[PDB]
Formats: sequence, C-alpha cells, structure tokens
Amino acid sequence: SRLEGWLSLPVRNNTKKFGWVKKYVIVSSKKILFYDSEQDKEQSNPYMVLDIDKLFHVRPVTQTDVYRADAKEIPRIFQILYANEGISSAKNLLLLANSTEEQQKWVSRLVKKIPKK
Repeated sequence: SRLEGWLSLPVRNNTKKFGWVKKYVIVSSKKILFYDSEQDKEQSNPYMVLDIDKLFHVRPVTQTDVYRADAKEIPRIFQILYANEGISSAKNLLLLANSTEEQQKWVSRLVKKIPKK
C-alpha cells in the first residue's frame, strides 16, 4: 500500500464559507488520487488526480491560511502546490489531518515521493 486515508478539504456548506470534509485521498507511486468513498474507488471513479512530479513544494500551513479555522487545526493542515496550467498559476491543495502526526506523515511521504524534492 501507500499514503492513503481521509483528509479534509474546504467545502462550501453554506455558500461562500469553506469548512472541511474527509475525502479518501491516496497518493500512488509517482501519482496522486482523490476519492469520496470506497464505492467510487472500487468502481474506478477518481474524483480527482494530481501528478506527484508536477508538485512544486509541499509544506505545512499557518494561521494565515485560514481564519475561521482553529489554532489547533492549523498545525494539522498542510498545503501541496502543483502546476495546473504552467508555473505561477500552479494551485495548491489544503488537507487537514485528524492528528498533527498525520500531517507530518502525509506531507513527508507525499513530498518524499516527489522527484524534484
């Protein structure tokens, strides 16, 4: 197996605000997969997929990343930058970890898998 589990992503529960939602994220060898449930995974229905090699840099977030969030959640949330169109446009992905340790593993593992570390 490899880096996999449930990470929280900013979801619009109201309309403009963005809370969290545990989605099944699984970083495959030199690849990143995103799912919403096991039923979708077994059916080969990847909600999202990113290229590890495309990643520019993976590092933890800070209080500046979110305001409504919690100072305790900040250290449990990491950000992953990846090229979407070119370079400067490269977007990022915010993922919250139920435990700080998870953020250290997810980031360290997913980043370690990156070729341009």
